[PDB]
Amino acid sequence: EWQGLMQFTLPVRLCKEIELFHFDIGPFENMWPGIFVYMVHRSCGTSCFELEKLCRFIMSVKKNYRRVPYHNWKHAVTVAHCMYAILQNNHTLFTDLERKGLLIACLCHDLDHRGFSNSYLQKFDHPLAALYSTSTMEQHHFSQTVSILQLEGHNIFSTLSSSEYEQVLEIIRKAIIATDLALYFGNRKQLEEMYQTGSLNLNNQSHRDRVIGLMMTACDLCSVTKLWPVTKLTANDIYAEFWAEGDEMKKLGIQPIPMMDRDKKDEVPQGQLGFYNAVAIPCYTTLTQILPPTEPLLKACRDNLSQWEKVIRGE
Amino acid sequence: EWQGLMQFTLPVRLCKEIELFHFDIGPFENMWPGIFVYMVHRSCGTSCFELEKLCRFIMSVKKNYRRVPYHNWKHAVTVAHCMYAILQNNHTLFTDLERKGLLIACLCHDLDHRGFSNSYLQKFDHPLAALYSTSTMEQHHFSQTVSILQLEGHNIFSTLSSSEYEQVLEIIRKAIIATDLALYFGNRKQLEEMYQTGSLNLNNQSHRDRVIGLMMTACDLCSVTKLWPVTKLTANDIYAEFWAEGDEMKKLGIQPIPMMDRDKKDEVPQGQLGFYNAVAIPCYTTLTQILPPTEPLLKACRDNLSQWEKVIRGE
Ligand SMILES: COc1cn(-c2ccc(-n3cccn3)cc2F)nc(-c2ccnn2-c2ccccc2)c1=O
Ligand SMILES: COc1cn(-c2ccc(-n3cccn3)cc2F)nc(-c2ccnn2-c2ccccc2)c1=O
Ligand SMILES: [Mg+2]
Ligand SMILES: [Mg+2]
Ligand SMILES: [Zn+2]
Ligand SMILES: [Zn+2]
Repeated sequence: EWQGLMQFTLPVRLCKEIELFHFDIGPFENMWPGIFVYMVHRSCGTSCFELEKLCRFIMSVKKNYRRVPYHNWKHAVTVAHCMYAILQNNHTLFTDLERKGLLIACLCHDLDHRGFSNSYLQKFDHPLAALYSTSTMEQHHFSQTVSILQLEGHNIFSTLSSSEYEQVLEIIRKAIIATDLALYFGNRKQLEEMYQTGSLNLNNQSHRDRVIGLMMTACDLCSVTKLWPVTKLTANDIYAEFWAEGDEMKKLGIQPIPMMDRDKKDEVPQGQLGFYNAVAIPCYTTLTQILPPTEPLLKACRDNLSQWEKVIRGE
Repeated sequence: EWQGLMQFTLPVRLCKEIELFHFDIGPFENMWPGIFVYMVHRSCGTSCFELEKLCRFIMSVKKNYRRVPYHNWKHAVTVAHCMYAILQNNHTLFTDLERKGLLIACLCHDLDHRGFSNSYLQKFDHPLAALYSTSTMEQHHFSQTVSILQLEGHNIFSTLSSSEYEQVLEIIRKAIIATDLALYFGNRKQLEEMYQTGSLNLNNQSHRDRVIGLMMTACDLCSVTKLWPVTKLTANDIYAEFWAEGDEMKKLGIQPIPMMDRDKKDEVPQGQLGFYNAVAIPCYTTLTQILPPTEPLLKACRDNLSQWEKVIRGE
């Protein structure tokens, strides 16, 4: 398969549309691997990786996403595309290494997800929770990334100096860890403070790591920034996973939280309203303040919030 | 009328156009019966049906389509033409009996449609729903097909062996039942799994039946695969039917669903995008995987999807 990927060319119509935040990859499944190649080439340059290695890496990444309702290969590519659009719109704020690192980190950020939350694994003493006591799945996702990199002919970072190889793995590690939404709340609070006091400094590495973290959250959640019908269908996939986790809990005699309880579908519109107000809107608001060209993400999120409000009022 | 049909010759300027998936029969109403004869002849051969019986059959089928906005004679011929194009592009795969059966099934697949959904007939205890509890209209369509065959001078299959006759009727029965969209979702999910696990085997009659079922769906929905002006205009006919059904419900003091509600007219473009993502795209995607020459249908579906997005966005 990776050999066919090498001759792929993005159709011209898509070349225009792919640059836009609202682009939905959904209708183009056969093209997703080629879309990632395209994005890496446009953002990082056509000789950034050896094509054969990049194509082998991409195909192995795809193979290592499971056929679960939401945390699947489609999700990986959707998140990578949102990152592409953020980077393209803020290109010179980030180094070559950061752009490479972040695109790869986005593609890999949910590798081998089994459709269960960190809370579930920790509460029910899964072996991954023994290995990774905090940010359990996210450490596993980074573990999986390194594991794929070290496969025969898969090492896309082979030409880097050791120093730069270390830097990029560290960029990738931090970015993947930051997708643990438990970490987002504190991150966003610190950044909002820094922005209000006028103290945010991108040349300050700790400030920089925080901005990158927020970008990762923004990308991870971007299904809430698509057109309404797309956002609604994605919500169905997200809840399919939540409910399947809740069902496992009920078998072990434990009441799930409302969002994981399929007997509480009525509260979904209000659940979505609550998530947009407490998580999504704040995320894209802070992002827009730090990186103004990302405003369309906030606008789109606001549009979908409005749609959920309509659902609540009776439509 | 059936006599004048026997003399019909398709205009040469249409001999290449008619082979294209995106061919629109729209401008050629007086030719529709002759177009069906032409397609039968090229696909099944001028030998397989006695011309007079075929011509009488076609004319009785036409008269048994009602004057409804969408499920009318034009839709019958449109669906038959898409099947013709699938069969012509995959000519090794299907037996003589299958090609015969499938063209006939498509022409007859909505016979005597009244413009009401199965859900409606079942909800309001229509006699047809008392008779056929599931796939209500589709069982009716098949029954109408058998009734027409059993008219004097109408049995186009009279020269088949007793065995061939019951086989072809079963092919038609299964093909018409498959056009109940309620059944498509499970059919396509099964096929996707079979393809993905490499267990799909066209020696297996149950597998053949599933593939034929998907082809039927693909042809039934093929208005979403025409050039944009044709697709857009057909969408009006479809909603005219949905809305008349919703209106019939209001008259009875009963609240129709969003799709049936003419007060949700402004939401049509969003509803189309939803339908394309949830139904049409997966349909033509799976079909293209199983039957690569059907690829132009998926390509045309994607093009119309982007047109609906542009409508939503106000482009
Ligand atoms: C109530 O509705 C929702 C709830 N959560 C949600 C998810 C996770 C956590 N969590 C707490 C601690 C760690 N993780 C909390 C949450 F609230 N996420 C989404 C959502 C919208 C788009 N991606 N995304 C998503 C993000 C991650 C996983 C699944 C879905 C959502 O729509
Ligand atoms: C919202 O837009 C649409 C919705 N449906 C639609 C239709 C049916 C069902 N159903 C019946 C039973 C279970 N489910 C669900 C549906 F969603 N069909 C079309 C469509 C596009 C092209 N043919 N075709 C069509 C197909 C069949 C009937 C009418 C129209 C459409 O455009
Ligand atoms: Mg994750
Ligand atoms: Mg029908
Ligand atoms: Zn994710
Ligand atoms: Zn039909």
